[PDB]
Amino acid sequence: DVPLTPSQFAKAKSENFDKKVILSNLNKPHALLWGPDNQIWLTERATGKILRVNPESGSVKTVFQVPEIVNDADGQNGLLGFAFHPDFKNNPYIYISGTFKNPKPNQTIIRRYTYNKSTDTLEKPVDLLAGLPSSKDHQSGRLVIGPDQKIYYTIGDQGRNQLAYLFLPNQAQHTPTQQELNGKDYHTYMGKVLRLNLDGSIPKDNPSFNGVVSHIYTLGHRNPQGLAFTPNGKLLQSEQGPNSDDEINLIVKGGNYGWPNVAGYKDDSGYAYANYSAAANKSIKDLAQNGVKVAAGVPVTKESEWTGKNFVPPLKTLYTVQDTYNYNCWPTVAPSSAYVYKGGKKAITGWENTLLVPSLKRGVIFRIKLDPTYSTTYDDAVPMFKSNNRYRDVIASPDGNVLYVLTDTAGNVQKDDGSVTNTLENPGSLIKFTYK
Amino acid sequence: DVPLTPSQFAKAKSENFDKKVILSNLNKPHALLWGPDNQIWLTERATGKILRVNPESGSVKTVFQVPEIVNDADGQNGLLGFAFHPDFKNNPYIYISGTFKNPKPNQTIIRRYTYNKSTDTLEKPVDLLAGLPSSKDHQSGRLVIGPDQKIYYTIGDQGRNQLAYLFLPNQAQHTPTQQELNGKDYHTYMGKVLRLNLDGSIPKDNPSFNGVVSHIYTLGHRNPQGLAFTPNGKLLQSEQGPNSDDEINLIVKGGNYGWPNVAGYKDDSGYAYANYSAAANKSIKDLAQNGVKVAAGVPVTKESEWTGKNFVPPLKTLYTVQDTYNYNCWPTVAPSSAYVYKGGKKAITGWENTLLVPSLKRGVIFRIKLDPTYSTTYDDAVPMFKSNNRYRDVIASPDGNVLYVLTDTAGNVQKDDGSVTNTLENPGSLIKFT
Ligand SMILES: [Ca+2]
Ligand SMILES: [Ca+2]
Ligand SMILES: [Ca+2]
Ligand SMILES: [Ca+2]
Ligand SMILES: [Ca+2]
Ligand SMILES: [Ca+2]
Ligand SMILES: [Pt+2]
Ligand SMILES: [Pt+2]
Repeated sequence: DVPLTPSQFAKAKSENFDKKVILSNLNKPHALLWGPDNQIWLTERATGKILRVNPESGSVKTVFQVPEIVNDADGQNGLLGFAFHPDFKNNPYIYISGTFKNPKPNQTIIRRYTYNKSTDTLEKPVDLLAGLPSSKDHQSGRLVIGPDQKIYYTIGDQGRNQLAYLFLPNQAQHTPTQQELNGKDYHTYMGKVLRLNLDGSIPKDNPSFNGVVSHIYTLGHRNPQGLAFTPNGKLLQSEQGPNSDDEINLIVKGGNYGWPNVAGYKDDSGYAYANYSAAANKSIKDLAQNGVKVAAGVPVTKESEWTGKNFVPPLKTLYTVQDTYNYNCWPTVAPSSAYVYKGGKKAITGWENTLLVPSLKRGVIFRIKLDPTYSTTYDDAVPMFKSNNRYRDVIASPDGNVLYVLTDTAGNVQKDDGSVTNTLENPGSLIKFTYK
Repeated sequence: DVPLTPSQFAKAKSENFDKKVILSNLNKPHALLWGPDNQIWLTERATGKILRVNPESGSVKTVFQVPEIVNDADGQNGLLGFAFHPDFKNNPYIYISGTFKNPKPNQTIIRRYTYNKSTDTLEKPVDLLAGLPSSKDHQSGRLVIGPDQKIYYTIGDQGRNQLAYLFLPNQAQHTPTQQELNGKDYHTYMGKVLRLNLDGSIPKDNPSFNGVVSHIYTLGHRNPQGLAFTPNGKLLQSEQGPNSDDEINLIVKGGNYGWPNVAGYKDDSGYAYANYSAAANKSIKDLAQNGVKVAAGVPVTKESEWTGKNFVPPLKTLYTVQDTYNYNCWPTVAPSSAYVYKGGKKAITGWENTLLVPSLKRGVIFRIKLDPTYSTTYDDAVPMFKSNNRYRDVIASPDGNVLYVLTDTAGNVQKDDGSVTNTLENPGSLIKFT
């Protein structure tokens, strides 16, 4: 899709909803879920706290604090994955992922907790999958349980080939050899959607990649922070692209989502793959022109030159630009989540078969319509709730007339006029929007 | 997708198959089908003939010649749609579409015939839907019967807003009012995929457009000459774009495929909608730079400026280029059909879940892989069988190791070196690749 202008973003104020800020100054609130108990449950990435919030009173209780979560003030690590077992009434399990120290500096661990209704706390931790890659960037860590009773987990490309990890070789395209799998060496588990058995084991029906079946379900992802099943069992996803080409994807078993060889469509438009890990020396600078213009000494591959297998293009890019685009703000929105709106007895008019995708950099929540079979998007990503806030997550109440959203505590956002501000209107908040 | 180069096309000689010409004296052979009798049945667009060829021996018989088919030597009109009833043994019907004079100068008629096995001919013609638009351009006319036992018919945009019909307002986005529909006025049936009951009536569960349920199933199409169901009931489609953006589409009930406001993706890239029907000066020229560069006096709308409803982007474009592209060849392939490769006991290795798309301009058959659920394409459109031929249609034998292709009688095609030739290697032929 083509980028909206500052003016188009500015006017998306959603005067059809009442806004009520339930909480503010949470410490990097990250994921929120409608709890089995009909309360809002939300995580603090930095602290590892699992908070339960009564939306009417805003009364908060720290249900549990995941011990030894490791978080860097300047990083995106910490407590990430958060889900309840689908049949919680009979399987009182909470699944999380987080950054922890790796004795063998960190690792990511997917762990199950048992919720004790009696003592209102979490206990009996079980590590389902450990030794996963960890870094300060592009951790992703969206964890959901599919209709197939499997854990689907997004694990970002760790920031390789940008900024602090510029010269490290991106592994989004790499997959484990059997020997690595045997040694539980999960270094290739970067830029992937993993599909695991509930016990953490490899599903025998996982796709095969380069002759090996591993936890990998799809590969070629950059920073997939959004993952949501549709009512008909499809898996939708949102992912942050580089200077361009944030994506809405349909996750298909064994698909290759192209990163880093391809950003968005395979169109050679506005992006090229500049591999700094293969650059002539580490003193070379990243011009930050999305590979369209690069400093001498870094090998560049057009998207069309990639010898790819099972490349799956995005359903929608936010956004795609041409090579002439001036990167020197970028034509992206930094989607932070992806939520399948299920409607309900007070379903919002026209919102059938929509995907809600919060934007960090634009301070909007996009509404993306799909056909009733969730096979295609219809039209464009429609901005809502414009404000000087970094929207981090969104859910709806079971009745469907109320949206609960999280905002970041700190960071930059585009103001109505297009300029950047780091003055966020509702820092680290839990906000409810009620359809009028 | 990004255009392949002439050398990339030139090398696509599919050397792993043996080519054999089965028939070489066809006149504008258009559609071919693997028939219920395990014979190949094929149409001749201008003559209206329906031929049946023994796939093994190559013997052929003219089963029928559809009377009064109208065709212009400079046009794409004539005998178009061709399909068998899916349960032919018990329902010996053949459905066609064709250009006929309109006594109310032409119309398109979707017509059923009954096959008589004993005299081996067609009889008892029944007009299922008449008064459909007709013109010399962008007729499309692929007719298939879906798993739902409904006829699906592609009817092109009639060439409006280009060449001889430059100044006629494209109706791809337009839909009938209930009055028009009640009066059997199908002028808006241009640039659509229609879905009709077997008797020609409107399916009660057809989608609604602008508040009306008509035979329209999808709208916003230019020249959709490819239509094929997948084994799991999805409807794949190919469509010719203008100077760019030929498409592979997944046809979804009630979808709007954007033409003419949007070519390919809604990307404002390499195309813009220059509406000549809205140019107050009818002497205005079409610079033919795909709307990117236009003469003064024609309103141009960017793809992103269109107020579209239910816009469905293509699965794949052949091809998409940037605004800097120089249209003075074009980044298209002119897909002439779309065939779902079903494999079989001698299936071609690696061709699972592929869609075969013959190219007129490039003289190749593209193979487009999809995932096993036919939800997404995998990788790119891979060219095969490069030749100086305009490939018109393609099917495979039941076992999967033989491909049967029709080639145009005449026209232009790109040679291995990128230059154009109107010297076709196999004019109006039925060829097989084993
Ligand atoms: Ca980005
Ligand atoms: Ca991608
Ligand atoms: Ca791209
Ligand atoms: Ca064309
Ligand atoms: Ca289209
Ligand atoms: Ca376009
Ligand atoms: Pt809205
Ligand atoms: Pt080949």
